[PDB]
Amino acid sequence: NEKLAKKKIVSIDAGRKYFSPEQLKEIIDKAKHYGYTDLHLLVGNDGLRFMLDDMSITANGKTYASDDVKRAIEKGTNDYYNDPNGNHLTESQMTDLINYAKDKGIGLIPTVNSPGHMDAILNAMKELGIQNPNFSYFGKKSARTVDLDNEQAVAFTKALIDKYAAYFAKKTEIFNIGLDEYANDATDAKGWSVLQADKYYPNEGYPVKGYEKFIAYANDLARIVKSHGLKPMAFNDGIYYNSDTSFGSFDKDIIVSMWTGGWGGYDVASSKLLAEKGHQILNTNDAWYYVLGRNADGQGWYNLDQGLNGIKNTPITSVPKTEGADIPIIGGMVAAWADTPSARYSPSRLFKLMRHFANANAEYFAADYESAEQALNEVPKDLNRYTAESVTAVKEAEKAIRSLDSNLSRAQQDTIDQAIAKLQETVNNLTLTP
Amino acid sequence: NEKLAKKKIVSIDAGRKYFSPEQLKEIIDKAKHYGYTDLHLLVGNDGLRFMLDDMSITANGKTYASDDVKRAIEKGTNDYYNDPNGNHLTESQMTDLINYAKDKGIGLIPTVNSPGHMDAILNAMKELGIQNPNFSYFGKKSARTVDLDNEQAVAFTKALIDKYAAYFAKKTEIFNIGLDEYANDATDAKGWSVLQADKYYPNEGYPVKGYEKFIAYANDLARIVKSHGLKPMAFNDGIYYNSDTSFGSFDKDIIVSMWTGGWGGYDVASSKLLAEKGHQILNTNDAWYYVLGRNADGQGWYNLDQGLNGIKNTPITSVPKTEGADIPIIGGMVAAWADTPSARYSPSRLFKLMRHFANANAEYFAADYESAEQALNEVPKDLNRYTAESVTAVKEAEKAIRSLDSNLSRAQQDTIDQAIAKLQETVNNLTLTP
Ligand SMILES: C[C@H]1N[C@@H]2[C@@H](O)[C@H](O)[C@@H](CO)O[C@@H]2S1
Ligand SMILES: C[C@H]1N[C@@H]2[C@@H](O)[C@H](O)[C@@H](CO)O[C@@H]2S1
Ligand SMILES: [Mg+2]
Ligand SMILES: [Mg+2]
Ligand SMILES: [Mg+2]
Ligand SMILES: [Mg+2]
Ligand SMILES: [Mg+2]
Ligand SMILES: [Mg+2]
Repeated sequence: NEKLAKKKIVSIDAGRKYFSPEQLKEIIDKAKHYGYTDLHLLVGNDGLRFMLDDMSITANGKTYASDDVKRAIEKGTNDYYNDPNGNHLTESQMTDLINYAKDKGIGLIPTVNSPGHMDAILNAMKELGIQNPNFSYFGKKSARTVDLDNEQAVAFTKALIDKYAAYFAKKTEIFNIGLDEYANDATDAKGWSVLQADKYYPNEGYPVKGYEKFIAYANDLARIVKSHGLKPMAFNDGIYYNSDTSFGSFDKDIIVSMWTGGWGGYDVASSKLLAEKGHQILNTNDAWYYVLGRNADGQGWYNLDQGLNGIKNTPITSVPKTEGADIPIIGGMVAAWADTPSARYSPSRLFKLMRHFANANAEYFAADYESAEQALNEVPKDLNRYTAESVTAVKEAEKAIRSLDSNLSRAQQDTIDQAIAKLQETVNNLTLTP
Repeated sequence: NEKLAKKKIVSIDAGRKYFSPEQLKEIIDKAKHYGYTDLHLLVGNDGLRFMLDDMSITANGKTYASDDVKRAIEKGTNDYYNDPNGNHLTESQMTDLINYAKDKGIGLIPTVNSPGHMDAILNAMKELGIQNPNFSYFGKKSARTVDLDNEQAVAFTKALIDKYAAYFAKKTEIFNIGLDEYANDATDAKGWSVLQADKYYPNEGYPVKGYEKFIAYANDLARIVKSHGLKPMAFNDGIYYNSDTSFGSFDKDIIVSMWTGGWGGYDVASSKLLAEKGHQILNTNDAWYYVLGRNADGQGWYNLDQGLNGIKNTPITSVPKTEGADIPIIGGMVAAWADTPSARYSPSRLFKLMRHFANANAEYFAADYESAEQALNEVPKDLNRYTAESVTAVKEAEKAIRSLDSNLSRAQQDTIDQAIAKLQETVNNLTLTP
């Protein structure tokens, strides 16, 4: 019961790269087939590729008109990557997609990323006429990150998240506000250290109250998300960066998507510390990542062979940076990313990744009852014309399928498959009365 | 088309007095029958008689626990009026009620009143330990009205409205924040004048920035309601009281429920001014009111005979205080109130009020197709055994009912009724083949 109760999630970066409703439905179908519970769909992640019917934003003592906001966002996304396959999902398409998934027992968790990975929102704010929304670091301007000192940019971003959270309310359960990799371009992947620096190295030009403002921003977004009955989620790397609790406290209702244990000079809080601070954790281990188009060994970081190795060697229970502690999880999430969004999306490769993750952690993933359900639909309804002996065999075989535990794991698939094979054999053995 | 497109609403004061799900369903059934579009259900109006499953409130740097909030509210409501029939509707009952109404094409519009008519919320705040939440006027303490200078009381109230608005989001369209009759007890029905007084009569002890704070409070509640995709509505009397626009501006997205033209020394803005300021208006004329238990002439203000006279003499298009202007309306609302909540609720009297309002404005109210639908269900399906002539008559008569305009008004009911009578006659005249 405890293993199957976990969430098993596939993540798709539909922020950087367009995915059609048709493609996303296929992913949902495989998710259901392999025993997953949720699709985690990034729609704001560098690009912004989801448009509400009403995009009007009220911030800064005014309202930015819906059609201007839409034009600004479409243009801003194209400035990031003008995808020949499409620009954005519409509200009708998203509503239908979420419905389609819900009918299959699959949840959807959106991401609209900020204050990093928000290239298109920054572009859009500039198109609307908001001044200098981007963060800069000693004359290097970030293309991806808002400046938390810019009240008008921050107000516009919060109102945009409020608008999206209102749409997702009641049809979803978790909203991922992101928070990963602050100003990774402008600071050469040292953004958290930069935000914390002035406290410890004053009078050197580091951003004043940088990290303090970041905590308040994270907490303000968590408040917005909670106000719509949704659980806020965020990536781990900026949450108590350098294990430093002295700047303030993150909202404990933020679920942590634990994706990285950090690296040389990128010293993240342990999952131990985060659990201790009262955060639930979704294991989003980068061991399992696939960046689209990096399709074999040698083709770069998070190539498909690397991801498949990570899946084979790092079980769903193995969370980044535990400090040897036993870290409880709400589930595991395998992620496909579109860092090079002009890469060809290969459904077979994504499905291979998804299948391997399910197979490697088979006790966690739901079994497939689809074919048992269909076999039951295909049984002849009326058996009177057949011999009593042969009829009994079919009725007992149907009864046996219907009696199967409805909570079997993928590890126990053969129990279901044997029961189907038995029914089919009895049906084949029906003998007409002489 | 324009008349039938209007909202036709019955209002029920289930704040002061308990109404069961069963009773409210009967009211919905009559509403549908008479051609109404909506039930306007006050649930916070002196008493507070609707409890969410999670009532935890975060305000004032803390959280008031759900069970403590529930206990505080139940007790606070009982302190206002301990109704032997019941205390509150639960979340499950409300969800079911709204569903029941939606299946009948009837919307539900809740009211949770503040900053007046909030006796039970004030009591509840005191039970939780919030200090001095009530407004006072020269040593007379209001039992019904929060003090807008009390930041902790105001913060708790706003968070309570946010919690209710979140529940009603997506299953309703309008949320009535009330705003009527500020401190009517403590000021002898002069509360708006008291809030405005200090601006014009300084150094006399009147509440400093009273009305300015009221505008900001109204606007803050409207912002909260809009954030959940709902349209905020409020009663007219405190909106530009004394036609004074100099204190600030009310949110134009507040629909005005225009209920009173005012009276001696109670000088409200005209509906002309409110329409000019950009507010849509729901005609809630007090001409049509019935206070439960005031059942005949001589039994007090808003007695049933008075209400029935008001219905006969004041059409749905006649809005209070027009200044002779032509005032557009979104619809009309007939209201039953429970000022003396120990009064016996008489469904027949409420239905008489509802019926008279529909009959007096018959071109506005939808016709009843229920009996036509049932007559069609009762037609014999198989007619082969009957003579060709008699069969043709039935088929033509069925076709005629099915061809009726689906947007007839109550004024045109006889067209539907004649078509039913014709079908029934043809069915009676079916003649078996010899
Ligand atoms: C939390 C996420 N942040 C980064 C994401 O933007 C990249 O696409 C991914 C693959 O390069 O790596 C990390 S995971
Ligand atoms: C807006 C509403 N405020 C008052 C309401 O509290 C009373 O029950 C009703 C009947 O006495 O009269 C007015 S209507
Ligand atoms: Mg809309
Ligand atoms: Mg650019
Ligand atoms: Mg909401
Ligand atoms: Mg709940
Ligand atoms: Mg009392
Ligand atoms: Mg809000």
